[PDB]
Amino acid sequence: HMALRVGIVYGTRPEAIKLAPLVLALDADPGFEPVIITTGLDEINELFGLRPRHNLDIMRQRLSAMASRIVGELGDPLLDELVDVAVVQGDTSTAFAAAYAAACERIPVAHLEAGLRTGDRFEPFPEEINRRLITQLADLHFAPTADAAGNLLAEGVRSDDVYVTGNTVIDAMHLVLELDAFTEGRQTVLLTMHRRESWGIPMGRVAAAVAELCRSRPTLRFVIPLHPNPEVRRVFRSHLSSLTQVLLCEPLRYSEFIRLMHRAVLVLTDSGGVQEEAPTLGKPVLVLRDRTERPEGIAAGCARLVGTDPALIVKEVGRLLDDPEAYEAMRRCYGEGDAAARCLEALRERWLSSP
Amino acid sequence: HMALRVGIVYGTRPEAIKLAPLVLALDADPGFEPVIITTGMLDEINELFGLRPRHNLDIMRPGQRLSAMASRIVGELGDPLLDELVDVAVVQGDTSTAFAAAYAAACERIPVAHLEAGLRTGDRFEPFPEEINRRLITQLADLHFAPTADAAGNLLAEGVRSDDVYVTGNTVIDAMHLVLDRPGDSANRELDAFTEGRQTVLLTMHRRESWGIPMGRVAAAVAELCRSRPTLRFVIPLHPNPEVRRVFRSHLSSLTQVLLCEPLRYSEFIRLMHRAVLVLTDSGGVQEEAPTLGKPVLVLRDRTERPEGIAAGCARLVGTDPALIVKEVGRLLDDPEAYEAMRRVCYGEGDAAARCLEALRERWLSSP
Amino acid sequence: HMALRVGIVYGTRPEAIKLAPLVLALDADPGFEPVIITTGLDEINELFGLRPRHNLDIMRQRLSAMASRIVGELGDPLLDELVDVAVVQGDTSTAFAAAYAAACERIPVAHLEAGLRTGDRFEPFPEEINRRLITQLADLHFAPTADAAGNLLAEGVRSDDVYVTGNTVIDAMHLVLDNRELDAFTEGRQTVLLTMHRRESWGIPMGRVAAAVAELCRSRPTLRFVIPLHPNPEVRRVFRSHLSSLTQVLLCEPLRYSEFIRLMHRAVLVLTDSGGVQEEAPTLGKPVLVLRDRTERPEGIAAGCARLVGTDPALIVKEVGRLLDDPEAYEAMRRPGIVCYGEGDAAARCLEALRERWLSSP
Amino acid sequence: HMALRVGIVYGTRPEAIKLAPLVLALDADPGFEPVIITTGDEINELFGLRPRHNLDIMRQRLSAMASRIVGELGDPLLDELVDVAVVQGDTSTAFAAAYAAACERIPVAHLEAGLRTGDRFEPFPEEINRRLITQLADLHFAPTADAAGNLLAEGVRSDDVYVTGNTVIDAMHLVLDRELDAFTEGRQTVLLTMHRRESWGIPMGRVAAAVAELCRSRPTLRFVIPLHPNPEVRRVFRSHLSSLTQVLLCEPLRYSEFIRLMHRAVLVLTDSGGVQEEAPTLGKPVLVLRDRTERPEGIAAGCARLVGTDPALIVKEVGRLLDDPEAYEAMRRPGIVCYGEGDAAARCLEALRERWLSSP
Ligand SMILES: O=c1ccn([C@@H]2O[C@H](COP(=O)(O)OP(=O)(O)O)[C@@H](O)[C@H]2O)c(=O)[nH]1
Ligand SMILES: O=c1ccn([C@@H]2O[C@H](COP(=O)(O)OP(=O)(O)O)[C@@H](O)[C@H]2O)c(=O)[nH]1
Ligand SMILES: O=c1ccn([C@@H]2O[C@H](COP(=O)(O)OP(=O)(O)O)[C@@H](O)[C@H]2O)c(=O)[nH]1
Ligand SMILES: O=c1ccn([C@@H]2O[C@H](COP(=O)(O)OP(=O)(O)O)[C@@H](O)[C@H]2O)c(=O)[nH]1
Ligand code: NA
Ligand code: NA
Ligand code: NA
Ligand code: NA
Repeated sequence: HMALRVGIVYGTRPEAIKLAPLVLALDADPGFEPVIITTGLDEINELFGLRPRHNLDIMRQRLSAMASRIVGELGDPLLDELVDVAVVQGDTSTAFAAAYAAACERIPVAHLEAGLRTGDRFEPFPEEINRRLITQLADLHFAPTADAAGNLLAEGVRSDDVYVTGNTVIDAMHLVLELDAFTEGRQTVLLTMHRRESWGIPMGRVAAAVAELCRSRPTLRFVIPLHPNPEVRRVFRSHLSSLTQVLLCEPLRYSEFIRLMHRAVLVLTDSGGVQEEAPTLGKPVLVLRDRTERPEGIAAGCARLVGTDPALIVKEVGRLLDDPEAYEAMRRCYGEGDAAARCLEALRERWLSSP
Repeated sequence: HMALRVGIVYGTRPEAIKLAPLVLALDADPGFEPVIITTGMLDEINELFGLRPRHNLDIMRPGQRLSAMASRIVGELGDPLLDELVDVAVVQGDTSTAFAAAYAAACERIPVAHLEAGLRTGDRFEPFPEEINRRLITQLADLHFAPTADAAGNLLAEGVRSDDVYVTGNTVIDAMHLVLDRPGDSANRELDAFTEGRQTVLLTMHRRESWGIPMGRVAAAVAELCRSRPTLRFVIPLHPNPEVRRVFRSHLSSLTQVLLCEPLRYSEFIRLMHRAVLVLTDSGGVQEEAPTLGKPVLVLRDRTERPEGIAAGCARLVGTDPALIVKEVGRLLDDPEAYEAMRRVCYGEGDAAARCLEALRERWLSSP
Repeated sequence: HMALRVGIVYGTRPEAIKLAPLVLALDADPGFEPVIITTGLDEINELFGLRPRHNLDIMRQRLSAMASRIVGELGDPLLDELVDVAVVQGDTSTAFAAAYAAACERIPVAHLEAGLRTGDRFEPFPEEINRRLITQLADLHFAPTADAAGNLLAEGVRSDDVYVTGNTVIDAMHLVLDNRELDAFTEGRQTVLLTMHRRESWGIPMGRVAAAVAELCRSRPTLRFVIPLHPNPEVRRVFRSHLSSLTQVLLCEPLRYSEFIRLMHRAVLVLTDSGGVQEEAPTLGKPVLVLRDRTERPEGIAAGCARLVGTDPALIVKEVGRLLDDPEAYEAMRRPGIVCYGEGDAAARCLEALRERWLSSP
Repeated sequence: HMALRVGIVYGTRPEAIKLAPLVLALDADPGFEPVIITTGDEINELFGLRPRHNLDIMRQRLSAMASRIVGELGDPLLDELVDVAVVQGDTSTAFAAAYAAACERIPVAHLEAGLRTGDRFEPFPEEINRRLITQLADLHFAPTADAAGNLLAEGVRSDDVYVTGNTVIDAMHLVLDRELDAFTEGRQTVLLTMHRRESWGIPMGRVAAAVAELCRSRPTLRFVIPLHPNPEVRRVFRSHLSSLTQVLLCEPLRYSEFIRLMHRAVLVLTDSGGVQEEAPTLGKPVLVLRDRTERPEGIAAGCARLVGTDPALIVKEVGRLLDDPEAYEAMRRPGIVCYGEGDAAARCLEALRERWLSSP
């Protein structure tokens, strides 16, 4: 019996984690077959049982060269694997270039995690322009919130093409629910920082803030899983590697990482995923950015913008550690953890029905 | 002294004609320098308007996949844009060049302006890829030169800030005016001989979705009208594709009432449109040009991105139904009341190049 | 003003000579534009004013590699030049591969010099199979004789697709009838013209023909031979090694078409395995002895203009002697009233066929 | 008679200007033949430089560029029968070309040798390039005694170091032999050039802000700003200053036009290495738009002052020089010569002749 062959295209850990619940749902349901094509991970592929049919070796590079290669070369594997529908996730240059490649072969596109907007043009670049381009290419939009759905309507998308499914990152969290020795019976702050526009001086300022807090509060601990880039590792290592209050880590497997987030007293991050995951475990989030495409957590008081100002990070972390009223004010946004299923029903409704 | 270096990227006759007025204005004004980069019939238009390309990427050929073409423009346009020290890039219309070039410009953080912005059919991926290209260019462009208020509205509906939209009108009107004051370059011996003191219908048809059977139906309609009306003449400049030429040639080449032509130089073509009693076309350009010369237009399509001419009664949808084409052409030839009902500016005054310049100056040649 | 863009594809001197009249006619008539694409000549291009738009550098080689490249690469130039119709000539692997390439792009094909058959399968190879393949690909067939038209009908071609136009090689002859040393050598002597090039005759059989020229030369001191040599070092060596000492023989480089037709006009008779020369020589009333065991030109055989002689030296000697001694046998091989292969207006008749087929509506 | 075939390798305007005097001297003297190989036309035409080969390598990752020059420059050096190669300055070309020459056992001379900031990999890769070229070169043409000292400190034998001065002074003299005049005529004109990559974005914005404040405060003051050919540099200046008719933003100027303008300027703001050498030689005070320089000679002699990208300090420092004629004359003090007399090409030739056209 005919399965809808659903192309799944990603290049990065974040995309893979958010797409994994949808791949698993597509694999479980007999009406669909997931066909994974990567542009890049093996740790996450193993954890969720993702088996790529093809790996283009494109990402290492100028944005134009990367986009050129994906547009040029993704058509063939999509045609060879007899893909009926392609799903791309998020704001990546892969999601955009893959969606354009799909459109060139008249393969309909669905967009997982659609409608997030900062409101500031080409800020960040190229993520903000990618979302707006994918938005025009996609036939179907899986919005994580009503706010996100509104942003799509404002860019001319028909209401019938938008499903508020919530975020699959919540599904993924639920599927995974020396580090213990280090955290056991201590107040532990979890920090991740990776955004390219923060590399160098601004990361130094955040590392300085962690240092000031550490000396001021001998019982305080930090765990910092480092983004796999030698420039990011060097700024943190050169600022914090001597302080035994800080445990610098290699990237953690998603299970180990979500477990650690569960034990943390609060979370400092510029991650989009962590901004969605941490509030769901009732951990206050201080966002190491000047803007966010996740204003829901800001408005609800789950999360506060803090940027890369060391004085403000120190103040804000202290406030939450000392004053339990301010702490509880940031605990009670992004879906129930059944988003994969709601995506499937949207796909079934759109491409597995007749009038 | 520092000039705003304005990149001008096109691949096709239609783009070149619409961009020519803007290139000329940029060349005349000392504050700007036009830098033409082509991705490509064109040398004729380049010569007529004095366009001198700085670079010609040899990317577009007849039998190429859309993905391969887009891939090459995205891959290769960056370097010439950087080497020529381009500050701002202008793309025109709905072409896959305009989209791929705009994306390439954006990758190098070169701001983009879109000439002829906001035209919409309202039907998704219809036609493909023109409708999706417009929507993609719309998100890439910092500045939008809309030809009408209707077009400006369509941009607002896709989330564009009002301050980024100028209603400049269509540069195709500028271009028309620049070739109507040029009778020597417009003189065509055999065309004049064929039309002089005869009722002449002008027909152009080129849209890919109409190739084969539908063009055959339109050629059948021209045949029926010709035999029924011995004094009636048709001039049909053929799109340079052998499959388009074969359908018209095989249906009409024996009728001496029909003159099948090679593509005509823009001057010769506008002159002919001026002498025509009415126009049958699926062309976007001709739908803008013909009403401006007070020629009724029958549009050989099921939809248009140009509803202004429909609403004003300048133009009527006719599709590729031979019965309806015959009826509609007859109506206009016999009944002078129906004819005058399709004549009276829908698409601007012919000063759009200048209005574009003032938008560029305002946006990228001013400081707080 | 709409011109039918007519692709002209060739790789060799023989194709170029036969296509030149058609190119000239297409250039003269305003309804058509010739678009030449070569797979290779400069001498012939200059003589007839042929100006190639593209030169693919394909022919120098295994048949499969050559065909593969033409099939692979000729489509693009045909599309770029906006060709409406492609013309190929004769039995060459270029004519076949080009016709297939044209057909892949849905470009209709016309075949110049269509329907010649030996009647023996894959003999010669690949010429005989090329003709039969081109025959199925072509929409339009310019047959040079009624016999050739019949052969096309027998392979299932519709009568309406066959025009008996005659051979353009006769047009080409007339266009060059409008050399110091050659005249000096022939002046007041009985001169035999010999050309031999067929690959299946290389080595021993050419040696036998060169032996026959030697025997005839020693036996008949007043007899002269002019032998323009095919441009291949193996062909040049067999003739040079057998005849370079005999001052009765003038071995030549390939001659410009004008010089060659002039020489054929002065010759008393012609020995050849050439298809072109078998068409040209009878038209100048020169008896032809064909250095082959078969011909695709049986019209000259039937009319007595030409006789099969093969590569048997005894028979060549006998047959050349017969014609030189006995003026009754000589006149029996001249029919200067009758034309086997057309009147020299074939280019025009091809144009009217193209106009009728692709520049009219029902 | 045998000419020493001297390879001349460059990829950029700055290298070409500094190498031009040496090429001309090599062309004039019959004992030498210059063989130009570029890795990159106005400058070539102006000085009559005729490249024998143009590798099309520079447009890109540093590793890919270096890899290509190391890989491919050997052949043209061998084909042109080069005996000795000269590289100039701190460019990745000068380094990769010098390494390529060394692989073919072609001796290397370094034009403009020994300039040091003293701060490691700052800037990158210029500072490491100088130290690598320094170990590859057999012969070092130092522009000052300070520079010669830096070479001795990195283990170079004293006999391999000639203090020749800077060829940029020669080049200036070779070009001192309409709208710009109209704009400057009878006005106090500041010349500003700024191009260093580490200053792109915010810091350039701060410098453009300083030009704006000075302009509004001093209606008679004029600025001419020839813009580095990069669209990000052009945008920051255009977006800050294009409305102020006291500022004339320019395209890159031909070397002659540029030196003429510098001659008419009252003072010079720059992060350029070349301009820091040229402007003092025309007695124009220089405010250096950087936090460090490889040219401390002008700092020490008072010809030039570090100013960085702080708008308050640029405003103060430009004002000081415009108002107080004592501070102005303190930055022209005739007597000390920081970067040579303009005869450096000749002194280079005598070093080449001495080293590779003599026998014991
Ligand atoms: O050591 C780590 C750090 C992060 N994450 C996961 O990585 C995702 C997002 O990290 P990223 O670097 O992608 O930031 P983003 O691109 O989402 O802004 C989230 O799902 C995290 O739970 C992880 O598994 N291990
Ligand atoms: O023989 C012709 C036919 C049309 N045009 C012009 O071509 C443009 C329209 O181009 P086309 O119809 O090929 O494309 P479209 O405009 O439909 O996108 C208009 O300005 C016409 O006046 C021309 O110059 N010569
Ligand atoms: O030295 C020569 C020999 C032949 N031909 C001409 O070449 C053509 C035939 O060439 P070939 O015999 O190689 O080809 P074939 O006719 O056997 O296919 C005929 O038109 C001859 O008139 C020529 O111009 N010069
Ligand atoms: O518009 C200009 C700007 C600079 N220069 C010259 O360029 C050289 C310095 O260029 P740049 O500042 O880019 O290089 P740097 O010296 O910092 O390497 C000097 O000799 C200047 O005279 C020029 O001719 N025109
Ligand atoms: Na399944
Ligand atoms: Na101008
Ligand atoms: Na002609
Ligand atoms: Na010399």
